[PDB]
Amino acid sequence: PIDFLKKEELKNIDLSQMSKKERYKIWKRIPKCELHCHLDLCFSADFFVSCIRKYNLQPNLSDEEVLDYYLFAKGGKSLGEFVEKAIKVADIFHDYEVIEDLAKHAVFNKYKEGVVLMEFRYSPTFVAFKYNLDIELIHQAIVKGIKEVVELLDHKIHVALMCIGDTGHEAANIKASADFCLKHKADFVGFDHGGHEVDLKEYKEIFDYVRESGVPLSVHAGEDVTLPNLNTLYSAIQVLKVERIGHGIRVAESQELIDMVKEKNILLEVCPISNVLLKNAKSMDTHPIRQLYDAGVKVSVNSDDPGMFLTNINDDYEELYTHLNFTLEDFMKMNEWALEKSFMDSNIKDKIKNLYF
Ligand SMILES: CSC[C@H]1O[C@@H](n2cnc3c2N=CNC[C@H]3O)[C@H](O)[C@@H]1O
Ligand SMILES: [Zn+2]
Repeated sequence: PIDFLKKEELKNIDLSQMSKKERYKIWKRIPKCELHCHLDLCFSADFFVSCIRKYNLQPNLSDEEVLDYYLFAKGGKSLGEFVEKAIKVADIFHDYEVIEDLAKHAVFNKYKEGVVLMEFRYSPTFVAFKYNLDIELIHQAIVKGIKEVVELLDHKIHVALMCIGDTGHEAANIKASADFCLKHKADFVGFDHGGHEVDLKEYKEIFDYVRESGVPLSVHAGEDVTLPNLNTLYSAIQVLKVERIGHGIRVAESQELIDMVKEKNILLEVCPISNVLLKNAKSMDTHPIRQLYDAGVKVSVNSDDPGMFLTNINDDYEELYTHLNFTLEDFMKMNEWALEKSFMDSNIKDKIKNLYF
């Protein structure tokens, strides 16, 4: 099915001749390596509404109202308002069946979008808390859902998992999450922190234990523009010794951090639309990915939470092309960096490079 663009062919495409719908056929055929996407918040509008109606969760609400009430598609005030609506959305984590269904839906849609390498991340405590589910059984449902789809797809998309410890919901427990990550070392390729952006320095020992056991780190940092300084970024880099940074857009505010990230070969996982919708960037026109890219910082393109925003990865490419003048060449380059920085087994990484790059 998917006829992926090859580096050789990029000179033959003239995007300026195409309508938006048309450019979408081009974005889909970019062989995409996506590093930053929350599985637990990865769904289409049709899937989300089906889940609400399945459990008769909002019988007083029309479809439009459900989406408005639960999601962030029209954006909101801050990372802070985001966390509060994420909590409502956990209304869908009703049982292990819907969770396995979600994993299947999410993998299948990434495949249809032209994603070839997909690292999903999820927070066990976030999925479990609402209906007090068992995290072992949650993780089994997700694993089984993923394996079913990839095998059905004759492994045309390669998928791995990262574990998230988080801050912001009632059952949040970073240590529990790290222990769980290590117990399932076999399934998890990385460990992350999300939710409220805190300075993770105070969890140094937990992150050192994870990292030293052989599980690399990529934490959310340098996202929230309401924080008074860049302490969280310094801690991620110097204390947690991360290999990648979720967002990292505030690196753009500091010449010293730009130098440090280049010097340390750290990649920033940029989620452009997420940044605009949470007001961490004024507009796509002024998004720091442009400045970061031009300064020599390694960056990749990510969707973050397709369910909360009601977008998919190809929306992010469209925005980058349209508002910030990125080229097909840039996109192939960012995707190869992302493959290079991926936490997946290197044999798998070799195949993908052979196949697409
Ligand atoms: C404490 S609830 C917020 C939850 O939603 C997750 N999250 C989803 N999208 C993002 C999240 N966390 C932090 N920054 C905003 C965005 O990247 C986070 O991992 C956490 O699991
Ligand atoms: Zn994220």
